[PDB]
Amino acid sequence: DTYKLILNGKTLKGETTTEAVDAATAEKVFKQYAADNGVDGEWTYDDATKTFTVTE
Repeated sequence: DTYKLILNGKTLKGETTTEAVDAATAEKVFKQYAADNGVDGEWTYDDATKTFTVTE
């Protein structure tokens, strides 16, 4: 299924999607995506919308 990441960093902001079999797999692309762009913050997830949010 399609999972989405709401990114709210200091220098980078936006939204990205990915295809994953479950939430766990989607978190571990999205929580590499954060690392990739030097984004370190607090995380939330919404199973109903399959949406991750990372905020710096």
